[PDB]
Amino acid sequence: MNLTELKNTPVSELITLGENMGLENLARMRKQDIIFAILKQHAKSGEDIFGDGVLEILQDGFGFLRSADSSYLAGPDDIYVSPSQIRRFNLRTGDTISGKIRPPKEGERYFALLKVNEVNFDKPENARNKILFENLTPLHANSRLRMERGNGSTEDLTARVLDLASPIGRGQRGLIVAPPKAGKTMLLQNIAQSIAYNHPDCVLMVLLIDERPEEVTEMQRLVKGEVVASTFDEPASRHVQVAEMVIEKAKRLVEHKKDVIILLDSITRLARAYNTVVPASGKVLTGGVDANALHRPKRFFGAARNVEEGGSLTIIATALIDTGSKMDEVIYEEFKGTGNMELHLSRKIAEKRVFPAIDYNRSGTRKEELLTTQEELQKMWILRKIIHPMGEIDAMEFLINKLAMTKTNDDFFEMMK
Amino acid sequence: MNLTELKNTPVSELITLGENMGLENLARMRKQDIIFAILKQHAKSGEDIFGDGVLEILQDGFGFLRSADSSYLAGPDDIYVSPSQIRRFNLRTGDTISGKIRPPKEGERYFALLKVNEVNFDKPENARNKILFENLTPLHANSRLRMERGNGSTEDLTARVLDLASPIGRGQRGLIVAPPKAGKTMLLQNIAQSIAYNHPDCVLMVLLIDERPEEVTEMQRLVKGEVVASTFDEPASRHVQVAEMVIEKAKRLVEHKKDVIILLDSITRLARAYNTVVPASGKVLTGGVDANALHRPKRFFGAARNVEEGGSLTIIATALIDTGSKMDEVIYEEFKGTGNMELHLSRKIAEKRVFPAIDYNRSGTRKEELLTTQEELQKMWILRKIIHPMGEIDAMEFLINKLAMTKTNDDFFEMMK
Ligand SMILES: Nc1ncnc2c1ncn2[C@@H]1O[C@H](COP(=O)(O)OP(=O)(O)O)[C@@H](O)[C@H]1O
Ligand SMILES: Nc1ncnc2c1ncn2[C@@H]1O[C@H](COP(=O)(O)OP(=O)(O)O)[C@@H](O)[C@H]1O
Ligand code: BEF
Ligand code: BEF
Ligand SMILES: [Mg+2]
Ligand SMILES: [Mg+2]
Repeated sequence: MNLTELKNTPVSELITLGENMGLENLARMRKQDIIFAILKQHAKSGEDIFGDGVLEILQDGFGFLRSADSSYLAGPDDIYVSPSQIRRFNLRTGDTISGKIRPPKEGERYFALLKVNEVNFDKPENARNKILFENLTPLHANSRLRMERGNGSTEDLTARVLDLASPIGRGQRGLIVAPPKAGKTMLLQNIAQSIAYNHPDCVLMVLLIDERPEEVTEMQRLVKGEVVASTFDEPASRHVQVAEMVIEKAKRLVEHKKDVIILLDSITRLARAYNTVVPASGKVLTGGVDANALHRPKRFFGAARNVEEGGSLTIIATALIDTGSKMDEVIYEEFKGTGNMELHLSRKIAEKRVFPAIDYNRSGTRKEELLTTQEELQKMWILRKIIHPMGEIDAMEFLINKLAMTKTNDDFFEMMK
Repeated sequence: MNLTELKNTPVSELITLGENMGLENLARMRKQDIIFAILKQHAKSGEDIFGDGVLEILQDGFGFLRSADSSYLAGPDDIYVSPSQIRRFNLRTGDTISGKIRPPKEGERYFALLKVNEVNFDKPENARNKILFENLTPLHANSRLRMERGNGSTEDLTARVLDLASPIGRGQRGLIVAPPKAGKTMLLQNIAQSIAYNHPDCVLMVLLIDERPEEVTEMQRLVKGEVVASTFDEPASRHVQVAEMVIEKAKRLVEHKKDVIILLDSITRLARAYNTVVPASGKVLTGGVDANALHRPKRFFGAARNVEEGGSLTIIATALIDTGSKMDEVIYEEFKGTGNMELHLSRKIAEKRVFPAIDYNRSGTRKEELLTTQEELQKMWILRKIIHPMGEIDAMEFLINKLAMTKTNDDFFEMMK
């Protein structure tokens, strides 16, 4: 008796099971209400019920166990967590809790937690003694997260160009700067697919705030990982809540020496949401940005770091420029002094239908020698010195024509000499 | 005895009928008052009266049935809908209701609804069980909505250029960016005529907010569809109300697997109206735009989506640029990074009296391979690569001179090779 197991079951089988259990007509009923009635009827027989979810401690002291399939939205099937157990096990926002639950009695509206069985997918004896995320020693990117497929596919050209322009390692904090209508969607899809193919052990999390739902359901059915999104039909409060829950879960996972990867596509939208939810202080800067509005996105971005004791946190955010709004322009670069990695995309190259439209000149990675060998770094330096004199479109055409001849970049580097 | 039937009748015949029924002199009376008196006299004999309209639920709990011929304006002949029936049939704003009505008794001012016969042009048993619009899975444009006439007319050149620049499919969410005095009116007229000619099965709705009455009555007598407009003589409150009613009706139609097409021509004017009706919060951004003013137009724009279960919602809004106001430059923009189709028009080409004055270079459609075949996409790519080096005016002249030689674009593509 698990909550996620009943959530994954279809509607027809749940209706059939409820009709066999002998309850009210479930055809004219919601799936969540059907599951609730089935759990009630199964607990009336004396059997136990189990559930799971991410903890969201409220300001009063209690909390609930949000579900991932609903993008951490307030649902009727949330498991109530008393503050006594929180104080007894030192629980915090983001801790994954899995234990026995019971249906609400007369006068209650949510399931109660009796005994916790597993904390953060581990024993509670290992979670009671742990080092906080704020005390971990940061470090630079040491492990190399190669994005090249290696299967010789035609779509691998984007990953090869990305590796030649800006290699990505564990704990990297980069930025994907690109004007609208440049190809950010396809680039993010390719990055997510390459991450899921090359490094399936890492925890991939794609955050899409204030996006077109069709794109949400497309990304959810395309990438092999977790997708937490919030369409534009929701207020900025839900955006802030989702961002906080995601970053808290990422911190709790990193605290257990896990490799978390966050592919953010709405850093600008997140900053707009934070500027909308912040109370007015009577002081407005140039472009309509509050003085204390960028602090929360600043911390959300700076949360990414590489841990020496174990694990890492990678955050790749895509910033929006040339959107016609001065607020986004002020945000983007305020954040430019940030992202230890900038991958610029050119609109002029995208208009020529030359995919990918990557600005190789302005791209780059700091401390790239820690992720590449000596000969590889020398070859990349020679390639950059050869590409720099040529124009952007000409350099892109040259790179595409030279990478189409071979499958691996090593052969291209060997033929360049 | 139908309301719309009496509304379509002329004034002279209604006056004659009222004089034959033996009532007060109807020559010095309004047509609506004449219809009201005729309905009263016909109901005094014991016969039944029927009406219809779009439901507009008020904040208190009751509602009225607005009429389409009055642009959903508050009229004396609105049918009152009690909240009891709303609670009994789960009615919402936008549901088309058609049932028996009765004249108001002593102390009443509006017609009452006794029994509902048809809901959303369908049986109530099919409307009681339905999936909300917020739960439908979005998708990209799959079905091709070809705009080419095919009759070899001289006006078909605009549709041919539009198809070669940006093909339109079901569920598309585009933008027509053009400075003033460019030819937006003729272009919108041609688009509406091509939609009514090629795809007469789709529900066409043209929304004109804050425009001149002459243009309104011109569009109403030119296109073959529904025209809901609101001239500048009305406050922004009526603009917001009309936009809400139109989008709610569109959502209710899409919920019944219908293909709705909305040709918006005032996205900038709608954003200005929303910025005017929003209460001041003491925080003004660059250009005079409120922080929470663009949220409602953002949702109105993002409502457009393609449904996998059935139906679609297409919204083609025309944004205004270079109007001398910085608010529109932020308002029209901020919207640039939202849609997935931009059809730019050049003022320099319009000054040369070269119609249509379309910027073929900056135009385009994302995921265009889902609406065109392989050979068609290759021919469009070759045409774009040939047109790109030439200047805007030169490319437009070349395209016009090459399309004037033949009737179909297939012959042009075959002759280009
Ligand atoms: N690698 C690519 N190959 C082919 N087309 C692409 C590629 N990247 C982008 N595009 C085109 O650009 C359009 C928009 O790209 P997108 O990633 O949505 O840009 P952004 O996210 O910056 O708005 C897509 O619909 C696609 O047709
Ligand atoms: N396809 C066309 N053919 C001929 N003239 C046109 C065409 N499109 C626009 N025009 C001219 O431009 C004028 C204004 O066009 P309009 O569509 O009103 O531009 P906008 O809507 O951008 O203000 C029209 O009065 C018309 O004379
Ligand atoms: F319009 Be893109 F997604 F920035
Ligand atoms: F003056 Be146009 F209608 F933008
Ligand atoms: Mg995008
Ligand atoms: Mg116009």
